[PDB]
Amino acid sequence: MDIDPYKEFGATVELLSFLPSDFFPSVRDLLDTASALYREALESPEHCSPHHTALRQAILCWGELMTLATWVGVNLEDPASRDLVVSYVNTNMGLKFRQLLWFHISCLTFGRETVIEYLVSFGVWIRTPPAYRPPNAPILSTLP
Amino acid sequence: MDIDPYKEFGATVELLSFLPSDFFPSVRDLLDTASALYREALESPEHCSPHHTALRQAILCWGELMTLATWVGVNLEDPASRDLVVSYVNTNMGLKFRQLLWFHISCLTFGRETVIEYLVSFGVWIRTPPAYRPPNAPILSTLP
Amino acid sequence: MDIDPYKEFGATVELLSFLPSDFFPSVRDLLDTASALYREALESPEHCSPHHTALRQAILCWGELMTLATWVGVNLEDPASRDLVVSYVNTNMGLKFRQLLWFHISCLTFGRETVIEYLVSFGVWIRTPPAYRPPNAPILSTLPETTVVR
Amino acid sequence: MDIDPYKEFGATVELLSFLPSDFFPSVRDLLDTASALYREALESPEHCSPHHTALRQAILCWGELMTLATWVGVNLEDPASRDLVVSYVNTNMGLKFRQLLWFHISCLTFGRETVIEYLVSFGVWIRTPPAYRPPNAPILSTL
Repeated sequence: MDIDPYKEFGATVELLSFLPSDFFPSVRDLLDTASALYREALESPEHCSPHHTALRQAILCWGELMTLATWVGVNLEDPASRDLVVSYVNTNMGLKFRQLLWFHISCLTFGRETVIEYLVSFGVWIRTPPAYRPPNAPILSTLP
Repeated sequence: MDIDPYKEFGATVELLSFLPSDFFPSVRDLLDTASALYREALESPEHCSPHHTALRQAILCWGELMTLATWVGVNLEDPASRDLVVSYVNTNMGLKFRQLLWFHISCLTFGRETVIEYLVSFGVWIRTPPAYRPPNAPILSTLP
Repeated sequence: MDIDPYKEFGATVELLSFLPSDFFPSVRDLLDTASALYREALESPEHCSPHHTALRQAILCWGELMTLATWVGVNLEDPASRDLVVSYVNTNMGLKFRQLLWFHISCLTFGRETVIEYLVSFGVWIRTPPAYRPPNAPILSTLPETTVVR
Repeated sequence: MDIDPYKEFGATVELLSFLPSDFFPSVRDLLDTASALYREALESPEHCSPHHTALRQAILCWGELMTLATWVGVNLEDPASRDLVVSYVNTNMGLKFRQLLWFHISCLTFGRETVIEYLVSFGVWIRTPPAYRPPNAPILSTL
C-alpha cells in the first residue's frame, strides 16, 4: 500500500514540498500549539474531525518513536553513534512529523482551503528568484 | 497529552488488554488483510471512515518504525543486540500495533459494536473455567 | 449480626454453596473483568445499582485483606509459614470473595433473575450423582452454543 | 481501579481526612449502634438504602478481617509480634473501617447532607487555632 496521508484531505506529499524543510516549526512548538488550542478536543471521546483523528494518531506515533529512540540510546554506549542516530531521526522522521503536525494544526485553525491556497502561494513566493521576491512572505493569519 | 486512540471509537486500552497478547494476528497478517480488503479505500481521496483514517496513520507509523529499526540494524554489527532490540520492539510496539490494526480491520469488516462485544465476550470466555464455558472459542465470521 | 450478603438480592449463602471452587475464576480474573467491563460505572460519583455498591465495597475489602496478608508475610520469616497463610487465605476468604464478585458481575451482565434461575439449575445438576447427570455442566454465557459472532 | 468508597455518596477521602484519627468511635461502639438502631433493616431482604448495602458489606468484611487476624495471632509465636500485628491491624484497617462505619451509620441516622456539613464544620473547628477554638466541638444531634 502506497498511502499518502494527505490525499485523503486534498493535498499531497509533493504539495507540501513547496515549503522548504527549514520552514516548519519544531515538534516541541507544534505539540505546544496542539495542547494549547485543541487539547480538550483531542482527548474528547468524539470523532470531532478527520484532522482530529489524524492528529491524535500522529501524536501517539511520535510518542512511540521517541520511546524507541530513547530506549535504544539509553542502551547505546557510543555518544557519536547516538548523535548520528538522533540526527537521522530528526532529519527523516522529524521532518515528516513536523509536516504532518503543521498541516493538521493549520487546517484546524485557519481551514483546509486556506492551507492549500497558502501552499500554492508560498510555492510561488519561494520559486520567485530573490532579486524579484517580495520581502513580505505569505503567512496564515486571522487578522488584516 | 494523554491521548487514548480507542476512546473516540468507544474502546480502551484496558478493553483491548482484556484479551490475551498472543491472540492478535501478526502485523504481517494484518497488513496483508488490509491490502487485500481495503487497499482501494485506504489509497482513495475520501474520508471513507474514521477507521480508514486511523488505519492509514497506523500503517504509516509502522512503516516509519520499521524504517528506523532496519536503519539502525544495518548500521550496527552485533547479532545478540539485533535479537534483543527486535524482541523489545516486537513485544511493545508490535503488540500495540497488532491491537490497533486488529481493532480497525475487524471494525471495518464486522462492525464496531460487534468488535466491542467480541472483546468483552472473549475476555469473559478466556477467564471462565473450561468445564463451565462453551467448548469453542468465540470468533468473528461473515458467513451465516 | 447474622447478615447474609446475598439476601437483599434474593439469593442466599446456602444457594451459592453448591457451586464448586473450580467454578469461580480467580480473584484477579474477576477484578479484571470488573475493570474492563464496568470501570466507568464503578468509579462514577453516582449510585448506579445495589450490585455496583456491593461490588465497590467487595473490591475495597479484598484490597485491604491483601495489604494485611502482604504485611504479615513480609514480616514473617518462614517460607512454609508463608505458604500456609497463603493457602488458608485462598481457601477461606479467596473463595468467598470469588463468590461475591462472580455473583455481582454476573448479575450486572446477565440479570439477577437469570443468575438465580441458573443457580437453581446448577444446584439440581451438582446434587445429582455423577452416573445420573449429563456430562456437560449448565452454562451461563452471553453466546449461543456455536460461539460464533456475526 | 481508584474506587472511592464515599464518592457515590458525596464525600471523599480528602473530605473525611478533616476528622482526625482519634475522633472515630471504636468498632465495638459502632457495631453496637448499628445493631441497636438498624438490626432489622440490615437483616432484611430489601435494598432499604445504598447506605444499608454498604453497611452490610462493611460489617461482613470487617468480620472477615477479624477472622484472619485471630487466626494469624493464634498461629503466631510471641506476644511482642502478636501485639505488633494487632497494632498494625488497628491503626490501618480498624481506622479505615470505623471511618466507613461512622460515615454510613451517621448518614443513616441524621442525613447524608448533615454528615457532609458536619465534616466541613469540623474541618473549620480543627483548623481554628486553639486560642480561638471553642471547647464545644461540633457534634451530630437530632434534638
